[PDB]
Amino acid sequence: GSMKKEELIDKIKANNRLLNAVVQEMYLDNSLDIKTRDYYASNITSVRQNGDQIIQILDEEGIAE
Repeated sequence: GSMKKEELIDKIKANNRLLNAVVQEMYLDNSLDIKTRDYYASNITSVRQNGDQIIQILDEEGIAE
């Protein structure tokens, strides 16, 4: 079971904020610019890199769609 190019960014999208510890109140700002909350999401980066890292991994290797 491999994730599709559409599910690749979707999985990490929800897997990123999966932390919800420090920027759990900012990242949850669905009515805010992804970049806006992304900035404050620098402290919890420890959890962001986890997914953000795959974003490129699947981009370089390619996704099955």
